[PDB]
Amino acid sequence: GVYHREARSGKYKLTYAEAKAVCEFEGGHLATYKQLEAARKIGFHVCAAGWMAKGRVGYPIVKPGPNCGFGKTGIIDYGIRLNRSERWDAYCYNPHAK
Repeated sequence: GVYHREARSGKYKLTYAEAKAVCEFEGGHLATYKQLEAARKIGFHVCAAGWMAKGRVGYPIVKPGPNCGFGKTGIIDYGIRLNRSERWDAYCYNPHAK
């Protein structure tokens, strides 16, 4: 299944280029919206924005999301942001399960 990751010696210090380095190494691939959705149907709920394939970034949420974005419900990705220079979290994926 999918999982969230954050800096060990900090917090939000992971860029798209970095997220690509740690992953894809073993032939894996960064989690995307399409792949993320399949997880939401399994009760997957994570309120946090992180870089992904094609510089894509988003913070999927079943309903609650005060800290992330502002109210509203359901994923609210902007579809590839130009803030590729700003600092944010990051997501990954592994064939370990699902």
